Amino acid sequence: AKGMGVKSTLVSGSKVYMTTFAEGSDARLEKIVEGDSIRSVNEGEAFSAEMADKNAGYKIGNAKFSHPKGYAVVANNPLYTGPVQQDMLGLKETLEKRYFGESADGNDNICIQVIHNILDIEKILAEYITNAAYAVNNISGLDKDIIGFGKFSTVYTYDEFKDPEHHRAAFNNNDKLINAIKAQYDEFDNFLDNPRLGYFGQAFFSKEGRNYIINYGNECYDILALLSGLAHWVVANNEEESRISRTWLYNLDKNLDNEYISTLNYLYDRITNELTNSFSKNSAANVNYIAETLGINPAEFAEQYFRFSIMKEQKNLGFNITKLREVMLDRKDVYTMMDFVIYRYYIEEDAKVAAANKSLPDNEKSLSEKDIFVINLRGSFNDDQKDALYYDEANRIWRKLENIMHLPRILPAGRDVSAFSKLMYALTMFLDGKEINDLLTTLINKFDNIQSFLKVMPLIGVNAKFVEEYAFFKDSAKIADELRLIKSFARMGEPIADARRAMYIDAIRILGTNLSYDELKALADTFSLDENGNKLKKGKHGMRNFIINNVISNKRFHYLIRYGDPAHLHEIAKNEAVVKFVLGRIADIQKKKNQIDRYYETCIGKDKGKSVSEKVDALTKIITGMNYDQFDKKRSVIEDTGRENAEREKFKKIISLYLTVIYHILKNIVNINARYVIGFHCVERDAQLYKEKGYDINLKKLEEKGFSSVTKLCAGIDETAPDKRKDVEKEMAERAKESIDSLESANPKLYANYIKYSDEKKAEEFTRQINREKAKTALNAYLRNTKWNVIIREDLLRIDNKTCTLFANKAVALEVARYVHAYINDIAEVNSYFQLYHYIMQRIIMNERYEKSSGKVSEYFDAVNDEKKYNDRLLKLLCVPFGYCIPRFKNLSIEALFDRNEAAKF
RNA sequence: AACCCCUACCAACUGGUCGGGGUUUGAAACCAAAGACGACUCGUCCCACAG
Ligand SMILES: [Mg+2]
Repeated sequence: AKGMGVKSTLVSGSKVYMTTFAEGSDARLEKIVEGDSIRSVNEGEAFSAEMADKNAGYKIGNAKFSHPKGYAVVANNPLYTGPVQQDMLGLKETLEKRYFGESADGNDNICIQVIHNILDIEKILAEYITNAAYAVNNISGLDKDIIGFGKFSTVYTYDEFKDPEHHRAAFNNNDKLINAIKAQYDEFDNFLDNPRLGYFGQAFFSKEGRNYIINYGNECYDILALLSGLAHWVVANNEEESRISRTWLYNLDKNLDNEYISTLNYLYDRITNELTNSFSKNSAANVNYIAETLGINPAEFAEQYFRFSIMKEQKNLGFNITKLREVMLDRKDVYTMMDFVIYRYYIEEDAKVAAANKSLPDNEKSLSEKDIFVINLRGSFNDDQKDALYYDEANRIWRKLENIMHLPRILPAGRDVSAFSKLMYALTMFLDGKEINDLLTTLINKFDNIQSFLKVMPLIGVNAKFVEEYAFFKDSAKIADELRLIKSFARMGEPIADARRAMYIDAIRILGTNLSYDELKALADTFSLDENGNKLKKGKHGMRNFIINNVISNKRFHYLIRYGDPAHLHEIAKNEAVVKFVLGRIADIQKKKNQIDRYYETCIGKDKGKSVSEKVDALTKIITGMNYDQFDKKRSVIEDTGRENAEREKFKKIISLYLTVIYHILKNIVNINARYVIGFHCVERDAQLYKEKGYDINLKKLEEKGFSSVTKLCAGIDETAPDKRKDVEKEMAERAKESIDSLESANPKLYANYIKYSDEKKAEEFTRQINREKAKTALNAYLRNTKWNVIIREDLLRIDNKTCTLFANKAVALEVARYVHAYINDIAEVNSYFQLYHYIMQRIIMNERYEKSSGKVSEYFDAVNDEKKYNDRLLKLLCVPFGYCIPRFKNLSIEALFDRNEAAKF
């Protein structure tokens, strides 16, 4: 009933406190239910709350914009089942004891929602931190993992790390530890001398004058130690605590050092000073037109900037926030001016008719017309009609008629910004634009939900408070505001302008080349050195500028270089099967000139009559035939007076399409691998939770025994022992006989007709009763269902713990994204990125565990070898560690339920 | 869309039917914010320019 305005809570003490739409400085608690009560805390009759059917439902109704639109009746009642609504994992008590400690004696269900939001934060952070760690390990080029567990962390400063001999007291006088620190310092010294640091120029380089100069080693060591500490914190589930605890990200203010704090403050101050200089200088690009279109004085309309474009916030006299705005779909009609003029229209209803004159009467304006439009748009029922409200709103804002043609310190410094937000910004310094947007949006939404729940808790009678270890979440509103601010400018410049010979060789490699390394070095030197060894004069750098503007300065190429190898990606792009699938997938978006037609016109020519399939085939032929020798022989493209301009633009478009295809492939692979990364993170988290719960599970041997330990624990009684098999069978047979004898007391009395005792429904239901008795011993609401319990017990008897451990270890290291180049050309047919990723993973596991495996797993390996496609049974056997959660097990093992965006195809 | 919980009718109940609910299940409640998703034209990669 979200469309009618129902965001009600369920359990709070012994009453049902039905909440409503928050974030409006009003309507925090609408209805309160105790027994058969219908009393309302607030006034106004937002929605009806009469008890439907008087047994297990509350009939909700509304007056306008929230009609059921047909035969429908809304009903819900939490207290009908008796006790509080237990979580399906059966760990809400442990979660409340961990995060809240002495909660409201378990008689609440908003604390568990806050804890689930925290867990979602942890999942998304672990995913993106693993991605950033893999990117740093790939760009570093070293075989040794410099970010994973075992390397340096935020415990030692740069002075102690550089000179471990004079700081022997800090390392507990351990000679092995001192030797390890010396080895790590040697690796760090080799890391600074790596010319590939320009890829992470936002974190390891500083902009000053005209070139980029590497900052001091202090900041670089601080950033690397912060990344390593994040990597240690996201893996703090197998080990309880050795040096970095689980609350490290929350106690950073007490765990980090002044050096790391100063590094984060320096980064934040640098980016904020750049933003301030930009807002002071480049304002004339828009204020010159705004002064004529909805503008009186240059100091008046400029106040909206630095808060609208650089902050994406409102912070007006009302209570609406970034999540309570209207996208407006760019008015569905240049773009920069029209977006600001329309934003300036409905913003006056929050300052001109605000509480300065509206607080005296009930409402001066039409009850906050912005919030009223939000409520009218809140009718999520039949969302295919929400776009009609934008059309009606566009016909209402026509009174503007202004779209004819179309200084002080605003942002905080590094001191009044949380270390959490500064570390999130430093982490986004290692991610792409899409990844940054997704991560920051998820974090903003989760923190906003957390702060809303924390504001609702005291009014519904919940006095739960966070422990000292998790008291960081008390500032969730400030955290969300800082994250919104950071997201507003976290995508301003990925690469640097100081590209080197290494980057030139990488650009030549990704464009296709078979020359030796010495020949590549010579060709890269020819970009800046003449035929006599001197640097080229000004104006003779045409080829180098072209390569820069086409390859190195491309965000897609940056994403490709962070997660992949240029030669490997070039070998990937030579396969016509996958390229035709990617190009064919772009042609399917035309249902929403065409993109394929534009690509064919800009890359191949203005030929007509060619069908879509022929255009895709031609684009595949010109993309698979990509080679740098095409641009080398035509190096005369440096002339840009107008003759070779057509060929230059054609080459630009071809390179753009090539990089776009490879970027799509790699991004899909990474997004699919991140799902199983999050899955194994959840497996480890729930393992630790069930260990803290009081059950029998070995967190030390969950690696050797396979990650299916949680699945075996939640399945119930373990029957994986030959001596215990007969005992368990006899006990379950006795239980089934007792249940059959005791069933004859109710509507299942009809069992007296389905009995023949030879092989009929009698013995059939006897076996099914044995199965459900085995199922009732489960420890969670998922595996308590007899169907899923039987499926899990069948999957457990044929499990391969070594194969599961290998799959878990390879899912975190992105070995699929590493070895895709070696197994992409061994596929019979590519149907989707899901099947591609899983075939590559199974091929890697086979290459590692073919001669060592046996039993049914060898049959699945042989089937994969013969059929040249992924095996669904082998996949669902690898998802057994996910067996404790049935939705996750079904989403990560079934292709039709994996992707939510591709659900329309299935 | 998978899963879970519901009043009415059947149904070992590991089946279903009209409908509702789930931020307390899965990337995963409303509005927004991302993503699938590549573009179009006007402050982001236009070269009047930049090693
Ligand atoms: Mg959730």
